[PDB]
Amino acid sequence: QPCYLYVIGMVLTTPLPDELNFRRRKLYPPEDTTRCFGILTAKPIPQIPHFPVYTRSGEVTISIELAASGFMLSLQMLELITRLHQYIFSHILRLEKYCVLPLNVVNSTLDIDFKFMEDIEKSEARIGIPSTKYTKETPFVFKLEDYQDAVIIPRYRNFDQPHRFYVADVYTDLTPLSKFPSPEYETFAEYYKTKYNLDLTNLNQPLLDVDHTSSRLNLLTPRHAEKRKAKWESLQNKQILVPELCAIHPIPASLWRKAVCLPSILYRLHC
RNA sequence: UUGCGAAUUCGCUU
RNA sequence: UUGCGAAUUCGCUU
Repeated sequence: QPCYLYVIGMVLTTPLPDELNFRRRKLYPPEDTTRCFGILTAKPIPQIPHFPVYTRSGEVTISIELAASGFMLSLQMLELITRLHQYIFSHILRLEKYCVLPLNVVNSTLDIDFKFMEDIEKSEARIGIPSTKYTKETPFVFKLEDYQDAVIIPRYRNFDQPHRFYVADVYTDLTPLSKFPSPEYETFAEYYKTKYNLDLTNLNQPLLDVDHTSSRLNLLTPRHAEKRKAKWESLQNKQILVPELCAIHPIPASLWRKAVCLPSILYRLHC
């Protein structure tokens, strides 16, 4: 059966304006990273007009364009594409339900990203918290570049259902020896040692700012006892995390952002 | 424009 | 050997 390959093109046509940026976030135009999502089908998709999704960075125009058609794909790659499609909806978006898949340029030409897919399948941070053994002779090593476009997960808690945070900022002027925001602890180091019996091998690493990854499923409209949830969500966002204590997720942050738009788009397309 | 957990008071059936 | 709904007080993050 011949295939049709469609790109879910994405542009931030209207950036979030000041009076709407209450949380004072950075703006993230999806068109600043080449990797993105597309749709694979056994039957073509009728020409649908441009429609908006409303994101934290503002108004993103969605566009479904045909990449290729009438081609064949090996059963092997189809099994790969399908496994990925399932991965994004159950493990990445945590939902319950032809094929959605990542695309990326080859060197202007956009194509199915099989390498990136095999990477995800090979990651030991694809599903849960991985086991990493830092000692004095093999201390945690900080690579600033690995934290430029990342989603992270605390290795030390929430084993059942791990949290995922966007790295919002890297604070080069802080260390695990920096003063703790709460008085009962002098330092982050002491805090993680006192509370979680955690020891650090690297006392010179910058600390990380974080932003929660969760969002509502429907973004077709702008976001413009519940008090207890607001206080909690606020402290969640104000958390400062130690890089050594977190695992980096194989899905980069700029693609994680595009992925949370997907239910809004599939739902729109099929209605 | 996003949480689970524990108490407590109360509405809803014939 | 089986419920949903509304208030309220509180614990859990850094």
